[PDB]
Amino acid sequence: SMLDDAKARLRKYDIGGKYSHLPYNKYSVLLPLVAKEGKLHLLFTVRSEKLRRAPGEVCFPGGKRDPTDMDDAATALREAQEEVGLRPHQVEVVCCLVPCLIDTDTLITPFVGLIDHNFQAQPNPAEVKDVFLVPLAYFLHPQVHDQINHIFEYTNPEDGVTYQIKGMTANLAVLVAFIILEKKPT
Ligand SMILES: O[C@H]1C[C@H](c2ccccc2)[C@H]2C[C@@H]3CNC[C@]31N2
Repeated sequence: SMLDDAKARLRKYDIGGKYSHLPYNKYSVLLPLVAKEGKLHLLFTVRSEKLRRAPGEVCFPGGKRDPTDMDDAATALREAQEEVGLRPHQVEVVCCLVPCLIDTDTLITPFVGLIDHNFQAQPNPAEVKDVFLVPLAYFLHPQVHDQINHIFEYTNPEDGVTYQIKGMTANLAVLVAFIILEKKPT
């Protein structure tokens, strides 16, 4: 099936815990895959304007590891719960993608999660101003804008609202799209 196909593809890129013990400042993100109308979508947040770190940007759910987290996956799930109300039984963490190095002293670990069909996001307004879905296929033929430096623009056909997606967030979205959708019969 579509969801089993996705999982089996994603597993071939799983690095596991290989890089998880290194002495970095640690941050995790969740890449939430949602099935809707026969197709895969990714879920994104718009960060609250009132935050000190990264106000108003399009990001995946995530945040800084804390002493309670058993591992880097736990960080990603804790933060998704706090931001959009995603509960543990509503998500299956399928793999850990390549981590991103930043600022010489920081390591960001991405996990891909399959989201239960009865989940409905409850944006927490102290953390997140908006939550929206983008079809995974979009990231193979995106609408690109040069700020000269590449930014994606996505317009939701439901309401005509446009979102800007860039940086690490846009890089990871393209990666997941290639993994899952490259070389498939139609
Ligand atoms: O997901 C975090 C991770 C990064 C970070 C986190 C902490 C310190 C430096 C850099 C930067 C890039 C990402 C884009 N949206 C938000 C975001 N911010």
